[PDB]
Amino acid sequence: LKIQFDFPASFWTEALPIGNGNLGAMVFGKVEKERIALNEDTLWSGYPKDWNNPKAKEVLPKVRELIAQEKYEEADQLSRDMMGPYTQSYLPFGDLNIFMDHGQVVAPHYHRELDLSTGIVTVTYTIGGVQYTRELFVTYPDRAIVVRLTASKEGFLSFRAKLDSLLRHVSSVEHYTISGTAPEHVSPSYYDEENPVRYGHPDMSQGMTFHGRLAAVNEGGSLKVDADGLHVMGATCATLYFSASTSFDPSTGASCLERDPSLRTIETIKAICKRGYKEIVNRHLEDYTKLFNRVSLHLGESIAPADMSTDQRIKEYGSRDLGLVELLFQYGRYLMIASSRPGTQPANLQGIWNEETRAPWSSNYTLNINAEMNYWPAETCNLAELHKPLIHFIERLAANGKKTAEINYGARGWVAHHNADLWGQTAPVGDFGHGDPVWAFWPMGGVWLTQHLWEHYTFGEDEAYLRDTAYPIMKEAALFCLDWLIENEAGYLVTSPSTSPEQRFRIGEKGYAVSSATTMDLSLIAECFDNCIQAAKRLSIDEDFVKALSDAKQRLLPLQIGKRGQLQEWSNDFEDEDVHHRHVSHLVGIYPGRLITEQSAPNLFEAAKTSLEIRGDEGTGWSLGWKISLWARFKDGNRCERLLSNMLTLIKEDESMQHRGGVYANLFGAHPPFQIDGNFSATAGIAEMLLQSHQGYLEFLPALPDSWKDGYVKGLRGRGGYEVDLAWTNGALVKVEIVSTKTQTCEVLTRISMRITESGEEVEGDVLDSGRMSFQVEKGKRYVLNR
Amino acid sequence: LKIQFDFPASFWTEALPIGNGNLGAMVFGKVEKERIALNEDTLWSGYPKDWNNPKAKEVLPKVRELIAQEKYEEADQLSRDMMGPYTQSYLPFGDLNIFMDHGQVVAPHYHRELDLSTGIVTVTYTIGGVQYTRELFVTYPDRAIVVRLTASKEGFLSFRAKLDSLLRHVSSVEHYTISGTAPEHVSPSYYDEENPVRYGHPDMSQGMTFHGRLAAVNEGGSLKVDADGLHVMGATCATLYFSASTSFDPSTGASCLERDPSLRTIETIKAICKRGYKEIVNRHLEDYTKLFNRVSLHLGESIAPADMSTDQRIKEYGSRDLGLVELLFQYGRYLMIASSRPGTQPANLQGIWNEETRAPWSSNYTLNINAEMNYWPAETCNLAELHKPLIHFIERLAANGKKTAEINYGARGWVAHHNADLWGQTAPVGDFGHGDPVWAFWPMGGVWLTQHLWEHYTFGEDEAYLRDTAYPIMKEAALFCLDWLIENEAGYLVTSPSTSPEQRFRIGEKGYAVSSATTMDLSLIAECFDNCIQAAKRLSIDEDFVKALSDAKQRLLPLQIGKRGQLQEWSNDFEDEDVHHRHVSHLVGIYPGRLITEQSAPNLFEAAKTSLEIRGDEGTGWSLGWKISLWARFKDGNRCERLLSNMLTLIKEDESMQHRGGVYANLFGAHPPFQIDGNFSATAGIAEMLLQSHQGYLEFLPALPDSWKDGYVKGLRGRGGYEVDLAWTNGALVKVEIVSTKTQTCEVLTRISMRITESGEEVEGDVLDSGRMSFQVEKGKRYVLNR
Repeated sequence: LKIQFDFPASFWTEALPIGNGNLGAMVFGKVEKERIALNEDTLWSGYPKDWNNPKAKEVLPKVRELIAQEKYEEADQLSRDMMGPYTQSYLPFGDLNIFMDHGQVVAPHYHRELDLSTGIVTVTYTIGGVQYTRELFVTYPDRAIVVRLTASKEGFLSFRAKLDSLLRHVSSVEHYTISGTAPEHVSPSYYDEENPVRYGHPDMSQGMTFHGRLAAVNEGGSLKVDADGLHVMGATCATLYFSASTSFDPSTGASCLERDPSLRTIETIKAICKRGYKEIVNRHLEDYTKLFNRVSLHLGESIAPADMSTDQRIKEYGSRDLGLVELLFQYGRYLMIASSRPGTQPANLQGIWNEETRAPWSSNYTLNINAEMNYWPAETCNLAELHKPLIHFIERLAANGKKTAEINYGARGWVAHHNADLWGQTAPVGDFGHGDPVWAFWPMGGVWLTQHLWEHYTFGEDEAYLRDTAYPIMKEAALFCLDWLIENEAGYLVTSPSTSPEQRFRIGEKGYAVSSATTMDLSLIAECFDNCIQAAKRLSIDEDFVKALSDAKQRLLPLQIGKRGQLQEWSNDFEDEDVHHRHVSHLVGIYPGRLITEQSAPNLFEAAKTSLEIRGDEGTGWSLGWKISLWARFKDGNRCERLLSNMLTLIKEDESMQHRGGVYANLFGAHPPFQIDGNFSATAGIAEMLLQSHQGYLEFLPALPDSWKDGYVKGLRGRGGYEVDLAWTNGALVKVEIVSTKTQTCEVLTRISMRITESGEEVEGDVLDSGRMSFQVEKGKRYVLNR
Repeated sequence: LKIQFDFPASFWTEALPIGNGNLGAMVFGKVEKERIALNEDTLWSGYPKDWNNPKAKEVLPKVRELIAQEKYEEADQLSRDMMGPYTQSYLPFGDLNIFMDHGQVVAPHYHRELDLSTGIVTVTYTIGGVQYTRELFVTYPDRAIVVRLTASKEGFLSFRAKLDSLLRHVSSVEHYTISGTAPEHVSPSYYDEENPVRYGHPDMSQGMTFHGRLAAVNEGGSLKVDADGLHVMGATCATLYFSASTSFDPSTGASCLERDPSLRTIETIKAICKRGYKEIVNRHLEDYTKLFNRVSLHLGESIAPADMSTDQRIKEYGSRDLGLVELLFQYGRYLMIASSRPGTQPANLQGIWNEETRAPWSSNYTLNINAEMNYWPAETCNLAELHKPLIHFIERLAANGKKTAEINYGARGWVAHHNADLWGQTAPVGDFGHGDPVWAFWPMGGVWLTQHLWEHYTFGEDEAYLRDTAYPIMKEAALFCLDWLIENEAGYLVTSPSTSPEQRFRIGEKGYAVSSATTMDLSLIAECFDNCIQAAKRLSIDEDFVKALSDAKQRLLPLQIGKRGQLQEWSNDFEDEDVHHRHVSHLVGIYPGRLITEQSAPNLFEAAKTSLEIRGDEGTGWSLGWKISLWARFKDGNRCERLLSNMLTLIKEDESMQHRGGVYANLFGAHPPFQIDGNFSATAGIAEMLLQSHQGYLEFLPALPDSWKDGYVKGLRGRGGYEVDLAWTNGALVKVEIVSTKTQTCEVLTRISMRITESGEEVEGDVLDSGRMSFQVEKGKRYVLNR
């Protein structure tokens, strides 16, 4: 499993990603003047800004009146008075440049790779008979980027290394460093406002301080450091260490003056330099392996030559190379491991990798699908602890969101809208009126995120986590919903204003944004109430609160099937402004939610399928990814493969179609431009095709493509504390292994009759209603199913 | 006439070239982090090396014996003992980086251009309603690269600028500077030998020293300089000035201790900073215009939209857009003005623009076609003084070549082989045996170069130049030829060993390199003798020498027509190892030489046409350029257009075919990679299609394509001291205007009867055969010819 090339990267999307959750780098593999793009996941512009809007509360009753009177045009216009500032932006830390003294021409067979089994990037090339090798990785245990350089001939390693950055900074020197203060404001890439990048006076800025420290250890030759960088002369081998830090305090959610980044980096560099290279690399391998090796997937032998570069592989084989599908699957797990380790910030639109001052859409946390999508594979793909950064980010939003709910809406609980940043902005964006209400006015970000808090529990069954962390936040989110819901003329509970993520409805020759009770709103709120009810009972508390949520849920405006036989996206059967809109917000209840299933709502389930069909199989990287899981839920394995085929389409940096999804040379997901959400949904989608556990039973191979004849997957997790392994041959399940962390009744759905054994002895299983079979499992024991 | 793009360059071959003959720059036009690749035309690796080989003189008689015995294999092997070192390399000075503080996103309509009428690069873009403009040019009068930056709003111009380089250097600070010593050795890009880049120890190094100096003048805001570069904060307008120099002494051909680069740049910088920006620009425009406006070409209105980017223009129209053809023509003149001003070094393989440490083929002076090609348009396109740098370089070669002639061959005169560098290496390359004799052993470099010395006289007729500069060198070249020539069995004069540039001949399956008296040898020698004879007579001297050259010439082995009816490339009718070889060395007598014409050798002339036919119309950019003029001499305008069409093929930097000629996005010629010879041949070829004067008469429209129905050209020069203007309509010459700097008899050849008038009065003309007509012209007067 490698992403490789026989040529150095020319474009950032051809570079190789490495990271330890906090520090990130993109390796180009250039022969002479190497560039290693750097990132520190807390490096953002700004500080906690006054984002709430009291005027929102003032106009709320009027906008609702307008909506009730179907004066959508006036309602959309007035909603521009219920907005807030655009969030801040994720900044590019800088570059690590290494100038080799041997020229840029090499002998044939140049090679660079990222090995997903080791998380190590290797670069090799030869000049005049002398072989040079490079090993680069970002170690979590020793908190640093490591670059190991070697020459096959003694004394043939000479270079100059130094840091640089697009951000205002000052450099200085036994280490080479850079430091400064982040800008206090950066306008989103799409908002062409005057003075897009603003630095405060270096004496009073509220921007966070940052610091980068580069050190080197030479084996042979000499080493010196001056204004021009680190100079290694006549060595044979050398190791470069880089550490970065900021004044951002994850506990307060704000910059802290008492936090000195230069002291943190020097502490980090001094520590790593005391360990030998082999020790450092081995500590990294052991750390990485414990997470990566939890899951093993095999869909068959790869039909592509082993020497082929990944870009040619994608273009010439696509999803036809089952080895490429496996690589894609594991790439998602790899990227989560390298961008979302506990204690670090959750992966943003670009994980942690970004080279642009004004990155696309601020490279922030987009809460109307993208941020959530980033974590869809956390639980199922056995990276549960990697969900923590989001969980803790949600705790912060819950804290900030309480004030937003109070000020903008006069409601209890907490709310979050469609965009959030490092600071945890919970108020809507749109710079108080500039943004389009179809996407700017959306108060369901918090309601959606509660699902992640809950899923962390459904998968791990940790009562303490639920009681002390999850439930409290989930409950507060539900309270806000109880206040956000209002009775309509008919007496049903609805939301108003209400929008369906980025999709306008049309009447006549016009398109409108806001109306009342969109299907996403109703689905998300219903799901939140359900999860809260389940949580409360599990904890045997809030008997009355449960009643209130039950009554409210019962009073929600019922979902509807439109004249096209499709699940209606709005409370009225309006015409879509775009029948192929990339978002499928009204299907959130099918996936990632579980509100609507063939069992729970047969007619709504089928109608949802019709909506998906009308929507089509095209879209951005993330849209394709969403549809993969949706169709997996619909049990259409062949359609899943088709969408998988579409995402495995080589996209280039000069792509002109704004919504042409795919992947770049380095397999990074393409919106375009680079958007990591697609990588995470591809991974989650694949798991959902092989295993599902949201309907009260473990269903095996729910959506296996007819072309995936033989294979296996080991280490997937299922709700209820289950870890599952399964294998198949000739397109049919042949063997399953289940281990539960809890003694309970296990229920499974297989298409063929299976016998159960534990320690080789038969286990009694009741073949219930359908092909569903339940049986008792004891915590820790391994149960095997055979035909 | 512009080369423009609506996008900043991502590749070097998309960047815009500017220069003043000595200082060169490639402008990318990037929005935030701008890169301006720098060059100083005397910055090369090494120093005068011990390149001659006395052993060559010892094996000369043996090799001659082996060849006579037709032991070609043993001869080729032994010729490896008659070689020398590979030349040194042209180095990349470094970069001028400008970090803007406004982010990288701009509003629609980004624009960058190189206006050939002003020699100025302009870049414009708008951010948040503020427009930023940049004007860059390299001024000859004020010896510096100038970068003018403006912002439409007060205080909105802030940036950091600094220099960097891939060469070993040290930086230091009111100006920001970098300096160092060039390596003492750089191996050619194609020679993969151990330790490709070698720097001498600083205590004894003989490499030249170099210095780059950057200064800034701000209008508004503040300015400061430190280790991080020049910092302009809150200004409105600013001008950056860059100057570079080396210890290379052009008069001695070697580095000079007394020539302090740092002092030369500070003098230049201090001086320019004292002048106002408007003053600086106008001095530049005045200087530039005086050279560029000498020639005007019109082939009709361009069919491409005025706002089209050049790369798209080439791709979509090619030679069909006559406007693009005009641009291609003038670009060649532009590049000569920017790369070869009096006092600077002659245009090398890449003019003066190079970013690579080990540039392709050392970006040196390749004398078996390329170097000569660079100056093909110097005379005919009215840029005679720009020929001087080549003339002076030839003077140096004649000096160094005398030692080579004596040591390697025991001959009089001087010799030059196929590769030369700044140091003026006149000895063969091939690292004493490594190189292939088919290209390494070729002692006709100087013999060919004498043609340029002579042409500077044929066109300008400066007797003092001929008597004191050209003739002495020409004669010394002929003297070498008299000694290099030996008698064969039949008593004919031949050369041995002899090679035909890069092409081997076959005998059975095997390919051989050396033989005796190749056609190029015989052609170049004869032309040299012919030119010397005509020079001696014009000077009325060396009556005895003339007879000696006349007799020798008459004893040269006659040229032959092969079994395919083709002009034989070798003295024996051998099989070609490659029927489509890119070189056409045996046709040098057709063009650029004038030895073989329909009048001088009708049968040979025809056979040469067959040879060309067999060779094909494909090839590298230079091959195509050569074929343009050859077909122009064959008077096949339509065929000339086919070749022109072939060169106007957009090539991209990832072109896999090593010999696919064309042009890059910035109209730079493609070999590939970038090779300027193609640009110069294209310009010269086009001129040769409209006017010829090598046969004793000014022939008008000798090879006009049928598609070039109407147009005109003004400012072309003809041998004999003539400046010509001519216009045509409906495919036929309609008007000609001639001005002679010499009172003499003028002979013209028009394919249509013309009337002659001067200041109103009819001028008597005497009709001759083949459409010719002669008439008397008085120095300075303008003679107009009408149908």
